[PDB]
Amino acid sequence: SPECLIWKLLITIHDRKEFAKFEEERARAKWDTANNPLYKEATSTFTNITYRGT
Repeated sequence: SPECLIWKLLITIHDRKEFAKFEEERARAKWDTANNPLYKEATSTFTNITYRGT
């Protein structure tokens, strides 16, 4: 039951306050466009062209 093992990690991470602190930090650093979803969308597009049907 690999799912059970993963769940355990979530508990440990959730317990770590540092994890929550990082979450808010990411949102704060969302001022740039590179960290904006649009940036990721553009990357995925290139992946397709740089590697289509092949």
